[PDB]
Amino acid sequence: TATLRYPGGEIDLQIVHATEGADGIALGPLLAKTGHTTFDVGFANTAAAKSSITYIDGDAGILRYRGYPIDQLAEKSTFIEVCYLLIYGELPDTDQLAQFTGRIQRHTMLHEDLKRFFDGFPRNAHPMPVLSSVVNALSAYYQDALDPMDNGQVELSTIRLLAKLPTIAAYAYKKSVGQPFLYPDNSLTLVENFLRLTFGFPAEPYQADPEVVRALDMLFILHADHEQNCSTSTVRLVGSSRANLFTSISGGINALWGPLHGGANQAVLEMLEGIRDSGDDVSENYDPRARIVKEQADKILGDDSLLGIAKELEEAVDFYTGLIYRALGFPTRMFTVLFALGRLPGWIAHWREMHDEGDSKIGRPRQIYTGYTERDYVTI
Amino acid sequence: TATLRYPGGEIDLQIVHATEGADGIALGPLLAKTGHTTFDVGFANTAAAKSSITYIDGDAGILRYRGYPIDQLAEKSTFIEVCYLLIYGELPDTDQLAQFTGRIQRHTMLHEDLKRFFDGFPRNAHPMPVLSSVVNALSAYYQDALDPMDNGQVELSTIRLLAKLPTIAAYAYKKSVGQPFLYPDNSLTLVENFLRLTFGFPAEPYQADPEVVRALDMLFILHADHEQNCSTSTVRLVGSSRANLFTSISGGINALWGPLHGGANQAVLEMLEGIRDSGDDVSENYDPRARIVKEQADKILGDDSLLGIAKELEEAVDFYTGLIYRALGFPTRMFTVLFALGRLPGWIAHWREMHDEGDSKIGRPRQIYTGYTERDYVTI
Ligand SMILES: O=C([O-])CC(=O)C(=O)O
Ligand SMILES: O=C([O-])CC(=O)C(=O)O
Repeated sequence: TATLRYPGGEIDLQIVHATEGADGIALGPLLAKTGHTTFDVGFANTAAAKSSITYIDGDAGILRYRGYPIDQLAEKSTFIEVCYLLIYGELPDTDQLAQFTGRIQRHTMLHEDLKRFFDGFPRNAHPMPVLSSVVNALSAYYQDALDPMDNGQVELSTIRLLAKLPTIAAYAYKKSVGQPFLYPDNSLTLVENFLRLTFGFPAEPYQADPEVVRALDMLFILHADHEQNCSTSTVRLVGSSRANLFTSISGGINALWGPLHGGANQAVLEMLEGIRDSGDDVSENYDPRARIVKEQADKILGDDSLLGIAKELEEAVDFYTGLIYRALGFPTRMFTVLFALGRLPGWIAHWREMHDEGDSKIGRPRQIYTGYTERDYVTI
Repeated sequence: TATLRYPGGEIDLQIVHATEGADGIALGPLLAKTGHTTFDVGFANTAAAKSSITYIDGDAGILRYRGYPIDQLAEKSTFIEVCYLLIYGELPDTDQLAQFTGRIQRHTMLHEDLKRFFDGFPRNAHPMPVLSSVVNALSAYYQDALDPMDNGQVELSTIRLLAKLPTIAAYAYKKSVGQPFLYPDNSLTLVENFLRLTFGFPAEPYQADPEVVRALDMLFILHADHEQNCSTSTVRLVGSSRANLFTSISGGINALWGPLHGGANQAVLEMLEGIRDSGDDVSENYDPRARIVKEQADKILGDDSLLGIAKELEEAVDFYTGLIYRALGFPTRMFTVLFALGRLPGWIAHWREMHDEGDSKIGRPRQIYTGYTERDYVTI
């Protein structure tokens, strides 16, 4: 129990216990019973959900998916195994992984019309716009299984999203440059096949560099879930209205499209580019991922920053992931798209969770009204 | 002041005062200082923003835009005057309205390529999908003024949205049926011109019914803002990341696409349709808008429900708006689109507000972790 005393006064609140981390003080019917609200910029101290998907403690600093630490999955799992784990909450036995992997492998081709629909975008349009556009359009082609309540339908569009979203991001890249779209090769991994779709020409056969593959696969594990989140709390809110799966991911994708969140990688490069386009090099808590990322960065290795890094190791992140992506040949305007591809499983897991609850109710936040109280006067 | 006492105990919280309605108890750095969070399903009792845009008291029951009651604007204003008011926070003098009205009237045509892009959707696709798809695509054609920080750019895409979104919704309708798209007539009102775009053929000239016009214009005033909201808190969250204006509206549009929120009108008709497709008529707080809406409904007047209405006036809303829209010839799958057209000014006003603040910070909600704590075992 807690007790709260407000000018009207005064109230007792249940405490809800967390299997790890901070516990919650359950607001009741806070107004009334009390005619008062909490005010909390950013929702930074408010929790509206229970989930058992990702635990983090930065101070500690821990990141686990379903209890498993990130260093272990990064080093020992795969992006697909991680998709499975996050979504259904356990690691898969050999049959379960293969059948899940099989199910995704057979849904990677888009409807030819949805392929053609890329034709309407302008001559070399930025991929981030194209991808949000195309994801909303999915409901136009896969009307088939859109019922948020029916599962099996959720299952089929969970599959469709995990399979088709890399295909879409690879096509948006091809569109952003002049290049033909390729098709899925059944003989590749999803991640390896994603890399062909992105980088393959019809002028030659494509061989994925294995070091490249493992680097990308790992990096999607590192970015698979991180919640709660701007992006995912957005998937949660839209789903709140019982929006369908696609429409909720799209909202996650739109939230992701902003520099503070999804394009932080892109901001860093932008920092870098300027310098190379101006006179140079002058003056005026550890993440478990960060450390794994520096490691894979130092191997694979930007033209150039490294000075920057060395330079202020002397005198006084998202930074490393940017360099890597660029190192693998990804142009800066694919970074946020790469982010969504990796986060997709988390977006999905949270939405599914949200659905499986005792019953969710729609999101209805408050405000502190700070305006007027007046009468209409005719326009003269 | 308030004081909160928790098992660790115990803390004092500032109170932030509202010019009307409930006041807030400002969470501080709630964890730590305390290692605890609030838990509040739906955010129902939590406020993360101050705004002075819409005040409501349902119990009372009041709805005002910028201090002005809804009955007065509905009966005496226009949808455009209401757009202006909400966004810039005051009613406009004769020059300001005309110049604002002029500015919108000259931006209603889409880029011909963005027009053509409707060609890629399937043969008679539902409008709601098409509209989310096309709104995300705006950033592809109006790269021109996308800087969330630069105003004047915000101004130009505020205009572009208010002008072009009815055009887009009218085209999505035309697409949903077989029909040619028409173009804007400079000699019409936005709302009247919207109705031509929706219902006009090239086989005859279009005359808008004035009773029809006034009915639609009023109805967008009734739906112009209502916040805070699922839909608008979603626009607020996306904007939180500094997403651009279009990407934030798109998120509002996706949140709107769900039965609890934007498609409540559509749910009612769906209730109605079933009956007409099964054996019939059997058994097992006042909104200020509601009342205005019944009034305009009874004049303009569904095949049929009215029995339903009479029938349980005997024995024991969003309902009335559905009948009207259908009465004006709108098919059920335009209802949520009609909803967005009306809400657009509110979406925009809140986003702009959010921007003009001392400085917003990104949305970072919490959770109550309720999961595991385990170690990777190889897949056998
Ligand atoms: O994963 C990242 O790069 C950061 C992130 O999503 C978050 O704070 O949610
Ligand atoms: O306006 C409506 O029809 C209901 C609504 O948006 C809300 O509760 O925010």
